[PDB]
Amino acid sequence: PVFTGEKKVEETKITAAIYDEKSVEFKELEVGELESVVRSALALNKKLWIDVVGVHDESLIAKICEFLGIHPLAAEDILNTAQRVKIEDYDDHLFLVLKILLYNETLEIDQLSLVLKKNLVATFEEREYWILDSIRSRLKSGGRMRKLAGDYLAYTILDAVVDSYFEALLKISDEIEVLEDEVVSGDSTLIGKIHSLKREILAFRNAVWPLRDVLSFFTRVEHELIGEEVKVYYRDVYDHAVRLME
Amino acid sequence: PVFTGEKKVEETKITAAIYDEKSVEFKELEVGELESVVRSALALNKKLWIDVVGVHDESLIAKICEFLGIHPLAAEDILNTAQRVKIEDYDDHLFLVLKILLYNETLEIDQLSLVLKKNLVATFEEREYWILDSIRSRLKSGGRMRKLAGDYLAYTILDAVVDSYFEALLKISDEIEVLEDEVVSGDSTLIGKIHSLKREILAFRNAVWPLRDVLSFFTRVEHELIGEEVKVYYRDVYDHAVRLME
Ligand SMILES: [Co+2]
Ligand SMILES: [Co+2]
Repeated sequence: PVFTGEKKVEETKITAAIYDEKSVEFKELEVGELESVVRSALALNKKLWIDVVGVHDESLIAKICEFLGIHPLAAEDILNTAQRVKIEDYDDHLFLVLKILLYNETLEIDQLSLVLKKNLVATFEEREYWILDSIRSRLKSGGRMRKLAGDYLAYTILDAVVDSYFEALLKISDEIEVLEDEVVSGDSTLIGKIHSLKREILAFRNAVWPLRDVLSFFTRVEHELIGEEVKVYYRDVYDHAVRLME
Repeated sequence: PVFTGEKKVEETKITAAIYDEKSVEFKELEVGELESVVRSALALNKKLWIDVVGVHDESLIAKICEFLGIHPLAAEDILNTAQRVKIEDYDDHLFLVLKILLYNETLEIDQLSLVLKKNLVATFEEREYWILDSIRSRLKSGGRMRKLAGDYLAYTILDAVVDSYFEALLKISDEIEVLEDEVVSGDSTLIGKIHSLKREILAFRNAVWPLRDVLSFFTRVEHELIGEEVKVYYRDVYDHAVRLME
């Protein structure tokens, strides 16, 4: 359990929410400590979102994983802030590593680990003041949030995260437009090579971007057309594809 | 059955190969016409690779699909050269649209449809002189090519295609390096904004690139953790993700 890449200037703060159907209840006691979660937090009759807001303490989380049944191999990845975006079947929990794009003057990239077990969602954040603000607010209102399992919650987070990527992409395009300009507008209009290249990159994107998605079908879909022997081979092209854009 | 985007300067030429285990046989009669395939080509005891090398004729292929049991919806996509890279379960055949990157002076993008049914591989190419050259050569040699089903063949093609993407990516990087230079070396070294941006784009790539892959797990993997009711929601983030880079 080793941690690299300091990014908080604060100490860890666990916080958990409990919701029981459309019923107006949303009990969210911040009093999780480590012992204040393994025992007192059980009650296998309620919906729980454990929310960890500090990942510097390699001791705390290593045990927090133990106390939630989060496989070791995931736990070290939760600590490696520079992990690739992935998903893993564990198989009593789904573990995924995401990335958050923070335009704090310079673009900053934070990590957001997410864990889903049977009626249990464990998120792991670098900082706070996130986009999870409304995920609290949606748990505040008597909606489809409370009525539905952890699976729906995990979804809502992914939906919030993915929304913010349209923000970044928008800002990034302005930047290109602004740089492309002062290059071209920079009297050196003898450069229509920018757009020859621009089309080469986007042609590559369209070619290779959906590709990892295509190859992973053979890798994790039961089908009478791919024999359980040729799976080896498919996983390998998939690997080659993964590395293309790494 | 409508076709757009002319790119051949030649007429359609069907060609089929037949291989029966490690046995030194590799019967590949070009005499497929349309009637010379529906009937004579049956023999449900052999391994068949139908190889179509022209996609301009919306009449020919529409019936070629019929004669291979290739769903209509796929067949129109086989004709739409400007389709996105995709895969579909049909479910007696897998249908995928790929893209081939051809550095013929200017980068050129061709389409390569692929269809896999039970012991049957149907490819659909824009031009010839492809990378399929060795796929013939591998069928020529008494290897694991012949011994194994269509699933393995479909794989070998994907492996050849994916290999060629490392070629493009290599050439594209030179182009960037060369343009980045004559921009910077273009006396306007007052531009370290290139690398501020370069890191913003690559940070986006690392964030969003593996993402479509991550979201598609929930979409097409049977799992006791995602209920068969919340699938709707997941498919939707997936859709949002698909559009990000489209
Ligand atoms: Co390999
Ligand atoms: Co939507």
